[PDB]
Amino acid sequence: TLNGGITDMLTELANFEKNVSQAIHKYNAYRKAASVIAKYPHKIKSGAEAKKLPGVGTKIAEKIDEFLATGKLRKLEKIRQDDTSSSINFLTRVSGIGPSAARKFVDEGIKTLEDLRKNEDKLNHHQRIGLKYFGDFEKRIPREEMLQMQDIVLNEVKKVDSEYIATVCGSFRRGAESSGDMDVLLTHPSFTSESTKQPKLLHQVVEQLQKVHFITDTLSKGETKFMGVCQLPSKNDEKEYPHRRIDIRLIPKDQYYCGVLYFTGSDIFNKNMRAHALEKGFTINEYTIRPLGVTGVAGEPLPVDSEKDIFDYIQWKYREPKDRSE
DNA sequence: CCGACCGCGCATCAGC
DNA sequence: GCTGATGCGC
DNA sequence: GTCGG
Ligand SMILES: Nc1nc2c(ncn2[C@H]2C[C@H](O)[C@@H](COP(=O)(O)OP(=O)(O)O)O2)c(=O)[nH]1
Ligand SMILES: [Ca+2]
Ligand SMILES: [Ca+2]
Ligand SMILES: [Ca+2]
Ligand SMILES: [Cl-]
Ligand SMILES: [Cl-]
Ligand SMILES: [Cl-]
Ligand SMILES: [Cl-]
Ligand SMILES: [Cl-]
Ligand SMILES: [Cl-]
Ligand SMILES: [Cl-]
Ligand SMILES: [Cl-]
Ligand SMILES: [Cl-]
Ligand code: NA
Ligand code: NA
Ligand code: NA
Ligand code: NA
Repeated sequence: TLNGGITDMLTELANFEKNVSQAIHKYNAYRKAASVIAKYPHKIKSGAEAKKLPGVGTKIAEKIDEFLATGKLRKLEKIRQDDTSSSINFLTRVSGIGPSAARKFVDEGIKTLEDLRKNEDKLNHHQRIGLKYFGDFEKRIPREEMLQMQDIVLNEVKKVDSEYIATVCGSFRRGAESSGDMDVLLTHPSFTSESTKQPKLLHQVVEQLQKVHFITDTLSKGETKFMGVCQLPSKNDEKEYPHRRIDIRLIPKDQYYCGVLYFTGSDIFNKNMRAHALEKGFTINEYTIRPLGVTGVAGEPLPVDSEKDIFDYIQWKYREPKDRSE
């Protein structure tokens, strides 16, 4: 909230380029500019001041000078008044509708939540589920509920096999008072990078959580990534709990630390961390960190014993999850 | 004054 | 079936 | 849109 006006302004322009113009690199440019302004420890006074930061160029500095002088931005006033632009934006908020499908619907005259429910035969399984819980998925999750959900997941995993290990990540791990959804990192001695000694390791766990009626729906599912829906049990004659998005990612036991770093985030922290890695000569994904060659290829993975080891390779002071909250 | 931009899981489509 | 691309998501 | 090749 230090420079809250500017970073809100740029986040709004970022969404317009992603969802309407389908310019993903203009989207990423606006998120970078808003995120560096957010870490800047002063109240900004001019476009020429902001231009000194990396990722603010001539055009964004001219927009900050308009906003500080007038309290508004004209380009965002036209965007906000364009019906077609604003319909396309709203549609992408449904799980499973992106910019491509949102523009095709709007070109076909489908432009409200009522229009969607009337045209359910134009939607795939994913989009239909995202429409079903649309209001529920717009809601935050209090840390007190995340606590109960974690107790249920850890207890049932232990009943399947006591050698599984499950860890709640995402914004919860970063200490947030509320989260957007629940993210679970899972490992088992039988799935390593070297060998898969047992079948259906992820399937076995989804199944047990379905049979005690914790998981309620599947958006997508493979051998390592599950994307779906879940719900806490309610008491007699109390309002049910909102349904919630859940993601479970099975990672090889020996690559747990790269995996838990990716899964803890945030998204723009990850993006900035991997960009810095590149200018230091490495590449980071959720499995490994590797160095790059003169060709550009990645070499063999480097040993890792902790989250801190990865910050060390790229020469970063360690950051506890609560300070990765960009 | 043009050409790249973090990295990948799952579902589906074109050309073969 | 496969590549390689599009689309949507973490 | 920005930065760097
Ligand atoms: N490299 C990279 N990592 C990402 C990206 N999006 C998400 N991740 C990671 C960081 C997130 O904390 C984690 C879970 O996704 P999320 O639930 O949308 O984020 P969150 O609100 O819990 O932080 O996935 C992404 O776009 N790029
Ligand atoms: Ca998530
Ligand atoms: Ca989350
Ligand atoms: Ca995100
Ligand atoms: Cl772009
Ligand atoms: Cl307005
Ligand atoms: Cl009608
Ligand atoms: Cl809320
Ligand atoms: Cl389902
Ligand atoms: Cl399900
Ligand atoms: Cl798979
Ligand atoms: Cl890898
Ligand atoms: Cl670049
Ligand atoms: Na700059
Ligand atoms: Na309008
Ligand atoms: Na969406
Ligand atoms: Na992709």
